[PDB]
Amino acid sequence: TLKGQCIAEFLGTGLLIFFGVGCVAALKVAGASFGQWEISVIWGLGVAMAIYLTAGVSGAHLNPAVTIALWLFACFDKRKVIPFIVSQVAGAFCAAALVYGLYYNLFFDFEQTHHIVRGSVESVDLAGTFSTYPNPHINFVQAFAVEMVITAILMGLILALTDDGNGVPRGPLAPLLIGLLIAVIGASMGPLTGFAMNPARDFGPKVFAWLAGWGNVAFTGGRDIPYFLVPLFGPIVGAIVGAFAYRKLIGRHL
Amino acid sequence: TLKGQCIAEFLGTGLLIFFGVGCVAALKVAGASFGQWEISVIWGLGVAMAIYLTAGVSGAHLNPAVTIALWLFACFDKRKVIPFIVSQVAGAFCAAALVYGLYYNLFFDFEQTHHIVRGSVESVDLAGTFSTYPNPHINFVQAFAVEMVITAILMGLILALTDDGNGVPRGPLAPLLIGLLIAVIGASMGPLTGFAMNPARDFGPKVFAWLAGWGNVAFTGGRDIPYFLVPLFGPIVGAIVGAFAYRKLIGRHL
Amino acid sequence: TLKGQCIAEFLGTGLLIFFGVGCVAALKVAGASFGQWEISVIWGLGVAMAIYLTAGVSGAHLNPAVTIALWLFACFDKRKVIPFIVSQVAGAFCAAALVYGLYYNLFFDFEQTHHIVRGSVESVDLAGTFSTYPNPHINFVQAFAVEMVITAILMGLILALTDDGNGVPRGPLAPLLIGLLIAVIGASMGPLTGFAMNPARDFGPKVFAWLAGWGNVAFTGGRDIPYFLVPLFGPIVGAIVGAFAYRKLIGRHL
Amino acid sequence: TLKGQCIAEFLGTGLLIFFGVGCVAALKVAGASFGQWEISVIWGLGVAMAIYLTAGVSGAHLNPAVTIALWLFACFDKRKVIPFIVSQVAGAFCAAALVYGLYYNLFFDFEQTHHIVRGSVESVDLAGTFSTYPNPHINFVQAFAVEMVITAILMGLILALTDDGNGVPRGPLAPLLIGLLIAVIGASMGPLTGFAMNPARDFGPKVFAWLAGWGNVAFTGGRDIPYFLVPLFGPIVGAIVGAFAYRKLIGRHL
Ligand SMILES: CCCCCCCCO[C@@H]1O[C@H](CO)[C@@H](O)[C@H](O)[C@H]1O
Ligand SMILES: CCCCCCCCO[C@@H]1O[C@H](CO)[C@@H](O)[C@H](O)[C@H]1O
Ligand SMILES: CCCCCCCCO[C@@H]1O[C@H](CO)[C@@H](O)[C@H](O)[C@H]1O
Ligand SMILES: CCCCCCCCO[C@@H]1O[C@H](CO)[C@@H](O)[C@H](O)[C@H]1O
Ligand SMILES: CCCCCCCCO[C@@H]1O[C@H](CO)[C@@H](O)[C@H](O)[C@H]1O
Ligand SMILES: CCCCCCCCO[C@@H]1O[C@H](CO)[C@@H](O)[C@H](O)[C@H]1O
Ligand SMILES: CCCCCCCCO[C@@H]1O[C@H](CO)[C@@H](O)[C@H](O)[C@H]1O
Ligand SMILES: CCCCCCCCO[C@@H]1O[C@H](CO)[C@@H](O)[C@H](O)[C@H]1O
Repeated sequence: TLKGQCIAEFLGTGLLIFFGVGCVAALKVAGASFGQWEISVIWGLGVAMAIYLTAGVSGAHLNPAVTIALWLFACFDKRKVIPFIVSQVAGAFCAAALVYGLYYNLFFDFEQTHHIVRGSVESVDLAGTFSTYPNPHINFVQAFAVEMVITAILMGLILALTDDGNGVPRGPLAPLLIGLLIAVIGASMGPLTGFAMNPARDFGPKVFAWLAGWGNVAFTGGRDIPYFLVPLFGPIVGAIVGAFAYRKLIGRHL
Repeated sequence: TLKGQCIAEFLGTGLLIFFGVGCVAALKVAGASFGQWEISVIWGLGVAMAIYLTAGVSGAHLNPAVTIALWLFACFDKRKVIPFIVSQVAGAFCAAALVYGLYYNLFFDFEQTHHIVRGSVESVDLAGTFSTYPNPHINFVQAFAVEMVITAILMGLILALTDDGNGVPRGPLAPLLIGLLIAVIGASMGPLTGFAMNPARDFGPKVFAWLAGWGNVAFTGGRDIPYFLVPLFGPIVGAIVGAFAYRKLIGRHL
Repeated sequence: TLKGQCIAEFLGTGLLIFFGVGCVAALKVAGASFGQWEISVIWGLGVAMAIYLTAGVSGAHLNPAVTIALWLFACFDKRKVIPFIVSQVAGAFCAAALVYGLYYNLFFDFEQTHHIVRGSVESVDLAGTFSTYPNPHINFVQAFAVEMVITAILMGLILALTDDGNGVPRGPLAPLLIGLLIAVIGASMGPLTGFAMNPARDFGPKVFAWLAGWGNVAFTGGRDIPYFLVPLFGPIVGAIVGAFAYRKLIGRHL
Repeated sequence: TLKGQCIAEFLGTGLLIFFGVGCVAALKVAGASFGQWEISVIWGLGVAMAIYLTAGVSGAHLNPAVTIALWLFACFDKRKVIPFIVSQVAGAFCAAALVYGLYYNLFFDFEQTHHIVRGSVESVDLAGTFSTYPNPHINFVQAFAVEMVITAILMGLILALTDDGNGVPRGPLAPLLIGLLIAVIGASMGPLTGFAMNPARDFGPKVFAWLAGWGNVAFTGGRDIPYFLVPLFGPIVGAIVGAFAYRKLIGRHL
């Protein structure tokens, strides 16, 4: 039942953002030690749990990019596409609000101590707690390339790990492996654009940060071209490229 | 046989606290490098082993919050509720004493070096070695919200990961996954209240620290409202909310 | 079909180098915190994913040393040996180029800041981002011994973990375990020669670095005897020693 | 065949020490970043691989304490006890020599730089690279208690994780879990005595260090009572206590 699937997607995406934004809030305003890998493995495993929670019901897309790609290449009911995407974005939204709710004090005490004006260009660093931003040394197009490539790999391997005709089936191991995959993508490519590769994972929380006092920079990142467009469309394009790539170069030869 | 189940719960909870309090003693008085994630993964995996050890006998609750919730929502024998809870709290108690026994010297040598008066408000930091305390920037109610929310998630996902009607069954993977789940909750929400979410895990060891020279602050944490009430009731309320939430929003649609 | 297997090997090796060279680029020019173990576990797990992706098609050698050894001891079609090796080296090549493409800016901005002349003896450190080099305290022969021994162990355990007549079969766990194995070899022996143990993993990326401005030092490492010979032949010799060792000391007694 | 089992034990124990002593050599003389947990997880997983390699043949004791305990409580052929123990100690010996062989230069260059006289009381720190020593704040008896307790837990859980009548059988997961168990014991109790809990793991390598220039301190640790007695007998006593404890408190109720 579509209502029960939307609920699952809502919770799954929210669970996913709870752990992800959470560990990043601990790093930013709680002063917890975290390396590029640890942050990546936490996000990865968080997504793994999200999957174990909802796969049996919704099928666990938990990513607009994944939903659009499954529709175009895995015969996913198009009537289910928008309902899913609205659930995904809504859960990420609420989850971000929940993480902020619990860390509320640390955000303010940190900004006061370090004289950070929320909403200013310098507050993008803490805004990073919720959504992704581009590394200082790269521009809009370079950043678009990154999200595109990595999401392609994400989609491609998600299919590979779930393709029962490819090598020994993984069974209950599938979700976990999808987690570690996300982990390594986040550790190898993360420093460039924050390995968003999920429109819902980035837009929802960005909208939240926008309401919470970060204003326009939550969307622009303090740049000329509004950055939110990259985590929005880059993942979608790449998820399609990846899904196509698998069916052509690997599936076709199974 | 109830006596054999209580023994299992006693050992399981103790095993769990052995690893948990242990890695935190190494961090505090042994000077070992540990980040927020490592401390979390150790606790998580420690609980995973505890489960593998006792699941076959007691069913591995190892948490008063989990026992009360299983009683109210999983048809758990109420006659078994109190015997279990007393075993859980007793094992955590003894385990804490055991960890202190082995680290005895490091505690004293550390307090002498850093001129720390055990029992004083400043000794709460080392008391943290055994039980949980609230982050400096939050109060009693904020802290209650945290334990409540997270334990709800703990219970909810524990059911999800063990619900054989939800997606592919995890089989022998269940305990491990429950461990990583605990890991990510500890890494995303830990800095706020020490991710207690287990009345026995906190009260028992607090009682121990109280006897060992930490006195009243072991319970108060050096605050106006006695802090031990949060890890005591917050987890119980949340475990019920979580258990309810799963049966309603997910189980109902399986 | 050999064409589909070469494609799989190309992608597998490239996937493997994407994650590996990637996390090392983040460490070198992105300033991400990574310890010897984290770098090792990322490489390890990256190789694990590579396997899950191609095992069903090519058989997932993803290593010239492994291919030559399977030919000589596992009855691998010799007609398939060279096609495989050219695919492996080509994927590692392209993958390295891809990682450089995405990190392009960080490389230049880093070299400008730290006044590093690409191609100079001092730039070998960043060249390390792609291929392996010998620790300052050891020479050509010592370095050859290291790659030789470790690859022997790599091959030996790869066979052990996939030998269904050895203990309980691992099933879908095999790849993952091969990953952790690679992880521990990288953490225990890594600081000596960068745990290359894969001719394709080192030569391809070295050739890339050579074209990208590192010139001759990409091959020499800034030493008297051209270093590329060690990751080239050392792994091959060892993979044979390891494969032999297993069949003799372990397989023979199963 | 007993000869093939001794060979397996020899290699298994050696594999185990290769990874363990190796990561500790990287930490000491290679300057690699490693926290208490990482060192522990590497040892743990190293032992996990050792098991996967030999379980099918020898049964993978790889520990004199485990062999004596299996004999007394798991009906292990006593004729096989000494042959096993001599193999275990011999492999650990050779493995240590192998790790020193590969890290040879780093040991000398480090000692010269930091003006460390091998064999002196101050060189025990580097000797620690091979075997275990007691934390500065504890004595012989305190140290004996630690090894005793922890090995008991090691044995107890090894039985629990392999006891097919206890909860769902772990199957191919058993070795890995035994690894993480070792990991958490090393992270929670490691700083006290180096979590030896394996006579062969400590005596063999100590004998090696003794020959390599560390002399008498390799055995004494620079203390009044020769320290090697603790990792020698403490583990054996505890392994028996643990094995007994499981059969009584858990097995009896299955
Ligand atoms: C779940 C519904 C959440 C709705 C958005 C709540 C955002 C609360 O966030 C608040 O936003 C204010 C407006 O910028 C700021 O002034 C406050 O500092 C900030 O705490
Ligand atoms: C499902 C997601 C659909 C996103 C549609 C585009 C939303 C763009 O959002 C807009 O961005 C502007 C530029 O910074 C801001 O000025 C506006 O306040 C904001 O509403
Ligand atoms: C398993 C039974 C354990 C009973 C509690 C033992 C506590 C030992 O702890 C001791 O407590 C004393 C009283 O405050 C302090 O003076 C000592 O410093 C402390 O070591
Ligand atoms: C199963 C757990 C039941 C706990 C019941 C409440 C125990 C409260 O404990 C009490 O807290 C007081 C306040 O700091 C102290 O003054 C007392 O010494 C202490 O006994
Ligand atoms: C996939 C095909 C890739 C072909 C090699 C591209 C290498 C681009 O690398 C470029 O090499 C130049 C020559 O040294 C240097 O001057 C530039 O700094 C460097 O960016
Ligand atoms: C499949 C891999 C085959 C490798 C064959 C040897 C390639 C050696 O490569 C050569 O190394 C020389 C020494 O630095 C350089 O001067 C040359 O430019 C380079 O082409
Ligand atoms: C596998 C057989 C190994 C036998 C032991 C080899 C030990 C080599 O070790 C050597 O020992 C010498 C004697 O103390 C020292 O002088 C050297 O510094 C040391 O390198
Ligand atoms: C299977 C292991 C049996 C160990 C038997 C005891 C070996 C003790 O070893 C001895 O220790 C002495 C004290 O430091 C040294 O003086 C001797 O050189 C050394 O041989």
